[PDB]
Amino acid sequence: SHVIWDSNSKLMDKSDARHCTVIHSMSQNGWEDFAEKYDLDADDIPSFQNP
Amino acid sequence: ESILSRFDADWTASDEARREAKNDLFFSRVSQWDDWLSQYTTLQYRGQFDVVRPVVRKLVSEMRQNPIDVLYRPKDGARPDAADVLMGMYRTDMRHNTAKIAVNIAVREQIEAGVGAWRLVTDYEDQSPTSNNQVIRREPIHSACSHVIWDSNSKLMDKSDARHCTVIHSMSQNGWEDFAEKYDLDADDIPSFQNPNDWVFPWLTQDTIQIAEFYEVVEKKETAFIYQDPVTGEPVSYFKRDIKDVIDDLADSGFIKIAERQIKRRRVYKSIITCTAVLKDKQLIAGEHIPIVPVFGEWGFVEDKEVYEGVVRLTKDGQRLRNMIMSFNADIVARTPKKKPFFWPEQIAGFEHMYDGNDDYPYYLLNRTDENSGDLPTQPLAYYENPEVPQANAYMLEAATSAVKEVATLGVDTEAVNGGQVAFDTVNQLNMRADLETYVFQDNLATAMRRDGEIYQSIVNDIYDVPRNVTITLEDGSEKDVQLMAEVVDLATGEKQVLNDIRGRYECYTDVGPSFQSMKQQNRAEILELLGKTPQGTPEYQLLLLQYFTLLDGKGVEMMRDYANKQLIQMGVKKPETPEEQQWL
Amino acid sequence: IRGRYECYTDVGPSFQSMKQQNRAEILELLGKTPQGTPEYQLLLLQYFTLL
Amino acid sequence: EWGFVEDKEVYEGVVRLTKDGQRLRNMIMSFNADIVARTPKKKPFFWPEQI
Repeated sequence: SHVIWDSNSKLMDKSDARHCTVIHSMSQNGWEDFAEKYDLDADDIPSFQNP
Repeated sequence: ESILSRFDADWTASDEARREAKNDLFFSRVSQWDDWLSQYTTLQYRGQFDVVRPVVRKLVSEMRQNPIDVLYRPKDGARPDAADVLMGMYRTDMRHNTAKIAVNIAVREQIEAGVGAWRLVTDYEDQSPTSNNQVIRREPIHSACSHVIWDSNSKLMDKSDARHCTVIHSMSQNGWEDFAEKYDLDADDIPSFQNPNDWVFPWLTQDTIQIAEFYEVVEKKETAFIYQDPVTGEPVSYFKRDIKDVIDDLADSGFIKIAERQIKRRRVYKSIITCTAVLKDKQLIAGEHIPIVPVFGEWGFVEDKEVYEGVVRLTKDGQRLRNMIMSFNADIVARTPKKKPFFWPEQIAGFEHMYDGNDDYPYYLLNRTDENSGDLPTQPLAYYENPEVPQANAYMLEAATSAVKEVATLGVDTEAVNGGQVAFDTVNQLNMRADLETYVFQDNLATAMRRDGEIYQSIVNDIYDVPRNVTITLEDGSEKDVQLMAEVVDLATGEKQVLNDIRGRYECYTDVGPSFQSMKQQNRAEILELLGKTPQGTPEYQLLLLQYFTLLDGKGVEMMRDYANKQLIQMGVKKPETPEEQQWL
Repeated sequence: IRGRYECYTDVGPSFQSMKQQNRAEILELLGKTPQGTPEYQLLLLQYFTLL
Repeated sequence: EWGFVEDKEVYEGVVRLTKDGQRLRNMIMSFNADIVARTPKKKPFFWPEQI
């Protein structure tokens, strides 16, 4: 929906930047095993492109 | 207020109360009986209509087309012949099948209402623990209809994470029986929740029967074990990532540990999840692995809304409107005083003798004179009402028939090739892959091929450990070679309950191909249609002998297993998985 | 001792295990057993239906 | 594998013909459903002198 990325898109090998556009979104139940990454302040008070 | 976390995830499931509960409200109403409840000035006779269900029940015949009768994906040098009870899960035969026939009604809740789940006799079954070879098949979950559906993930399941967070089963005053196989405590809390309603509530349900049990929440079994920190071993570390590389070399010859994995774990526990109620006590379920039966349906979503809208998306206004036309035809006879043309009946109301419907020749008196008028006809022939605009409606019906028919179109096929395989029947094999995992996931006690003398397993071998002269069967006689004559007959190394990654067992799982796949069966089914794809010639006289049997074990076929080809063996035979017979050799 | 008995539901196709199923498919005629000399083994014996 | 115009672009669907492709079928819906409420009582009337 909110992710539109213009970079390369052609060669399946991608000799280009070698990084897909990385965007991850879920609901507040994402505690899960996700506490196995980051979890210091656990909220950076960000927001991303919500229309 | 983080002392309760998952509870406001119940109140995150409050997002489906004011939005998606209307959705499943209609999902029950649009596909079953009435639809639109506004209720303003409604017509008299109603309530036998339906004309909803049939369209799906024919299509779901396709659902019935995928038995496939799977076997174990045969191996190369592994011949589990006498390995017997292990992989004989599919020899469960007629042993117990039971509830399977309910899966037909399990085709209804995937469209109509929120999809349910499947019950299991709780873990280890207490009905006749006679040796091994004990199981039962495919028991469903009650209800899961109008009350609550998941907020968890709703993607697809890899999930070494926490999975299948809830079990809630009963509705009745009689509902006390389900948990009776546990300590069955009597009448404590009885909370008030789960209140679907339009807030008018003309009827009465104060009924509840809601229980919430989940045994170990966020049990967080992981590895997360580090040591050998550089200086003094600062506490409160909790190394956060599973990947290990850069630490491959640090201290050169510095130190050694010499200890196995012995895990002493403090447990942080918050609550057994519910607001005011804590009941479940003293017993917890299962273990590392996840036998859990319940499976998934097929629904899409992006934002909070999650809908797979049914096959009933179509007929709507081609139904109610034909119910409304009873106002434009049947209701005029109620509006009109039933067709009373009267031109100069000077006697006003109908008299008893003249009109009962009786047959009267004269119908005597008519006198055409009146007050001062003038002489010219005044004609009633202006007809009052006539039917108006029948044609439009008449054709409206055909147009509606086309519109409602249109959604029947998927993969239209008569016969032969170019079949109709589409999502639904392919994606519920991911629901039916759960079968064989629910069975063969792990077996701790009896995997034993030969009786091992469990955990005492040395058995008889010790004779070959003696220094002095050692022998073997000698001097022939009546007793020469009998099965299980002493050689070793024992297993070295280690076989223990839940050995996990060590191979030899876990290799047996599902196939999921087209209708008939290969035990040997692929080759004979590629004949496709007609006939004549089978090679010919003289050699298949002598090569056609054995392997063309699809009977396997019949009734009287066991006669021919030992004898087989015999007399002139110098051509060679298969000598199949049992080469039991060597004597004069 | 629930569950150990010799007779329970066989539910499946209507074919009968006594010299039918191989030939009991109606619209599929023949051809699944081609020609052979040693098939005497199956020819000279197993074709006898005595019930 | 699709066509292109400039930069990266608005997505061409097969639904671009289906937007108004339904067209005016809906106009036969205009004469029936709720608009009898707009019509005040088709009046069968003549010689009603009841004052």
